[PDB]
Amino acid sequence: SGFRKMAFPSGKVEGCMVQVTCGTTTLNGLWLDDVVYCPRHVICTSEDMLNPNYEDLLIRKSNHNFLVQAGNVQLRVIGHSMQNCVLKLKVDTANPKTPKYKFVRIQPGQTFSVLACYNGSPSGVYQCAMRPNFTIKGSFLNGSCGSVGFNIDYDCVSFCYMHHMELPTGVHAGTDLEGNFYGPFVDRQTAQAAGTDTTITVNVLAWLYAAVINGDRWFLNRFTTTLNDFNLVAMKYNYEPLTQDHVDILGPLSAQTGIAVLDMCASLKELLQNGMNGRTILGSALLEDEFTPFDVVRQCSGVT
Amino acid sequence: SGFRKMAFPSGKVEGCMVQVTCGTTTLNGLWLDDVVYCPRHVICTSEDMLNPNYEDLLIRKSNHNFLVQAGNVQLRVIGHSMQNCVLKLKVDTANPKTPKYKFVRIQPGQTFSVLACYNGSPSGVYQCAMRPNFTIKGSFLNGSCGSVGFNIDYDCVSFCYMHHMELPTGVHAGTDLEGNFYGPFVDRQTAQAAGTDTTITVNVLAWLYAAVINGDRWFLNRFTTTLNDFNLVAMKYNYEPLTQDHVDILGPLSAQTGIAVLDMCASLKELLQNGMNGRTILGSALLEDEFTPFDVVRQCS
Ligand SMILES: [Mg+2]
Ligand SMILES: [Mg+2]
Repeated sequence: SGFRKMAFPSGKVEGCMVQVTCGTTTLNGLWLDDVVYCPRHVICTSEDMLNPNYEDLLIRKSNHNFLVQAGNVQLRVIGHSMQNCVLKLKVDTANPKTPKYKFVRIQPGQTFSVLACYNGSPSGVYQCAMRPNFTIKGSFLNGSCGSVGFNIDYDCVSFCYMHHMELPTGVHAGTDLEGNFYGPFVDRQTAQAAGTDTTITVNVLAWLYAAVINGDRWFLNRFTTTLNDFNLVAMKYNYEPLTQDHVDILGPLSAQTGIAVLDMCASLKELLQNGMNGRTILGSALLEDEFTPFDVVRQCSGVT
Repeated sequence: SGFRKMAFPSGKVEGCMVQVTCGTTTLNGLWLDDVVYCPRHVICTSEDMLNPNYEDLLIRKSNHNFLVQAGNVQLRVIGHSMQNCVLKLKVDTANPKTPKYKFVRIQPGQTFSVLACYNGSPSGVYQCAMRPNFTIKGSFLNGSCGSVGFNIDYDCVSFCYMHHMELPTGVHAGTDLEGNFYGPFVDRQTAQAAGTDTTITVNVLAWLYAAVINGDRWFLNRFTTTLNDFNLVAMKYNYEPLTQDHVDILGPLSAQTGIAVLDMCASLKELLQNGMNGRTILGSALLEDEFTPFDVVRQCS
């Protein structure tokens, strides 16, 4: 028993981290096969950051302007190109530690592990949820840019995120591995803010199931509700609307505990109106929304 | 910006995880050089759990009774000895992925990462602290015995914990890598109870210093306290007493923020008295005790 915010083992990703230098700017890169991926803002200076022309800045830059460091070994850049907001550096040698991988674009509410790096060296790992406003509440200091987010399916690593910048409120913004931003952000040094965040409702429900599986059952009641009744209450408290897709996804948890999703929604509806009244759930005084139903099943219902 | 509970990258440890089998029991082992370390209870059957005579069980075993598997490769056991509650299986092939390592015995309040494994295969990594009652609030299912706890300092992996059992209250007990248990626990199925868990005070103080560094000042007050008066109040809230050692340890954070340890102690005293009042500190509605003074400096500098 027990329940923790668990990250995927990072070993397959650690062997892909490199340091990328251009001028007085050092950030992290992802070395897969003979290509190194990093944020395109590495070619920028303090001047060409307020209004940068990346198209103009890349044509004047040459291969020798990129210092790629894989641990102690130096990698010779034999080409470069841009794909949206990511820079692709073609290198002379293929990464022997390249795992089985794929580039995936995740949806808000989904979770992933982040390997936080500084100068190409992995220093920490933590579990994340993509917020409904398209930001991530991570922990990043300067030099973390180009740190990646991933999920492990079986032997296949799926890269879903690359860090680009921090927003003034402390939240973080980035792209998928094809350079497409998550959210209405630009990779320019300008005033930009995230939209209003909302609670990922289906994730809170999965967590209430994990609590029931671990012996915390005080919030259960005899009552049931409907999707229409629940959503009207949820929208008032800044919660994501619950769809029938969300209900079907909670199925294996509903079957294993003996508490139907609509039965559990009445407990959640009761917690939103009345509060937690001095009590905790899984050692938390706030409703947790950074565990998906799959995370709960993988951690509890199954060994892996 | 941002404050997250972070674990160490588990890569160096993943390459050391193996699967050990004795009879019908399968658990995890730690493969370093030509030795596989694992919980000694792997040699027990159903009727051996209440009162096992390990010396008796081990003498009846030969090397070919232990099946060691590193992925798809079978490892040949050429020797076996017991050291406290850990079994040491000498194998013929040394681990090429052996990192630079040390075995360290930690004290309550110290944090470490746990690589949870099943059938010699890594499943997940998480960060936790050694509770003052010598248990860990981990996340383990059946078959996770042999999963290890570690810290990484530069290129060096410090192995500090090996998982042996879950206590009836849901908490976890284990040994250091020399087989000595943390706490008054034994590897027997008899009724064992962990002492009362208390809050790690020095860790909550370090976390209040991190909140001040990240801008949060709402909980500060114009009061200062004596160490004796603080401990008299804290004991009533199930908080560990603070010692002069804890005060010296907090020195760098005190000098960095300009807030004396006993002045931050008086703010903690008021938080215990009033509650959060709806407010949060570093995104939390409870006082956090699983970040050490060393972890706060490492993440906020
Ligand atoms: Mg109900
Ligand atoms: Mg004060």
